Amino acid sequence: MAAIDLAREYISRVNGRDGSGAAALFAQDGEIIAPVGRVYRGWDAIAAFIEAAPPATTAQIAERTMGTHRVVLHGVVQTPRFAPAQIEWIFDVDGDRIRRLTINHLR
Amino acid sequence: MAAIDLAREYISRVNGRDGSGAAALFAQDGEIIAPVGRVYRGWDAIAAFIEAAPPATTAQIAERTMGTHRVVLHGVVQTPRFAPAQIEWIFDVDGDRIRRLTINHLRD
Amino acid sequence: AMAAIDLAREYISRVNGRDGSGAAALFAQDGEIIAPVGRVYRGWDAIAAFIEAAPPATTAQIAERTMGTHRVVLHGVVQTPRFAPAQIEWIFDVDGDRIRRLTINHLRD
Amino acid sequence: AMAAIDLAREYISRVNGRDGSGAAALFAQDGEIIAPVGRVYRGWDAIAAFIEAAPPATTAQIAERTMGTHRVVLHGVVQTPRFAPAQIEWIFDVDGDRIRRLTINHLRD
Ligand SMILES: [Cl-]
Ligand SMILES: [Cl-]
Ligand SMILES: [Cl-]
Ligand SMILES: [Cl-]
Repeated sequence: MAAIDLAREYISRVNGRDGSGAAALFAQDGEIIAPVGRVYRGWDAIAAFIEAAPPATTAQIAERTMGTHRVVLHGVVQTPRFAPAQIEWIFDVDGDRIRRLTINHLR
Repeated sequence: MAAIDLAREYISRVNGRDGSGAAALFAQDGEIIAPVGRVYRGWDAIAAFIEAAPPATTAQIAERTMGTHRVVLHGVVQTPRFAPAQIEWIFDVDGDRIRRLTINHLRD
Repeated sequence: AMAAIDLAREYISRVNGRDGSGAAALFAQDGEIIAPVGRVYRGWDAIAAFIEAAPPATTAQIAERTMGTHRVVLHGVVQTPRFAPAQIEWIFDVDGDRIRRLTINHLRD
Repeated sequence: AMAAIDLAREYISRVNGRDGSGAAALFAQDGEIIAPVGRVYRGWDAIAAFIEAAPPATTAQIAERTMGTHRVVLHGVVQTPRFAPAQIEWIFDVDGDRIRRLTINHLRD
């Protein structure tokens, strides 16, 4: 699974509200930064983030950066409480797993 | 405006993404202390801190302490994508204005 | 015309000098700092305010982890008069000889 | 048996003595040090870790600004090798003969 394939499968997992399935894409010492300043390190914390964050339905996913080791996706997240939000997912990949995902809310 | 009213109006104005209006609740040398050890002193600096916030709603407010000069609110900040955050706002109030607001993130 | 590594090193030098304006001048007009917790300071005045809000601190033991034409990662130690040393990562995205975005991640102690 | 002001004075004395275990033993088991705001040391192990990692720098002219049965505010000047003298504020929340929370603020000129 290439970096772009991991990024796409992560988005698929989150759309299914499948925290454990998303966590299995990360290295054991992988982490989600969401947002900057709030870090979820390791499989348990990553699955807990997905489970605690609102139920996500993504749309209009665009691949902004794509390489063997880094992928940037931009997309729109629809949620029960807010206007559609432009979200940026920055994936750092090594060894066929995600080492770090940083999630920015674009203004 | 009593301290509890200033605290409630601050939450209302941040929910409106109104940096200028939130800042006018503070004394001219009032300050916000926020992560990590950042001190925003004065109306311009407080408005900048407020305007840097993610789009969010701040609700489920519990009034933990209330007095003439100190108010503590607990609440939940929700955002489109991130997990709900438990927040504590500690308002030090003197003479109809906020002198210091300390913002503590609480355990999830 | 400063290269990305030059902008990154100068940013650190300006922050050690408490110099919010000089640090802001390293950014594009619509450049930004993303800092805890999800705070985005966009534009020169906001960046200046963020920098001025820092406590007296010195930023040293810089290791240049990544350097290229358009992206720089620095790791460093921030020391203060009373608080514990903090391990910090600065990620600079650079375009057209200015910083488009600086992301500031706290690392494990 | 120790009053709130006694807890605060003993905390400063144990930190000045570089005794992180002894300072932690003044706190509730789920007590915390916030130092600075946004950086939280929860529980005795983390509190000992803060004390051991923070500068040994010493509080000299400690002033007792606020005291009561459940809250104490101390102000003092800490002098460190590489900074100007720094005005520091220690805010102790006390319940049941133990420190529930200590917040450490670096006061700005
Ligand atoms: Cl996500
Ligand atoms: Cl706020
Ligand atoms: Cl910085
Ligand atoms: Cl201390």
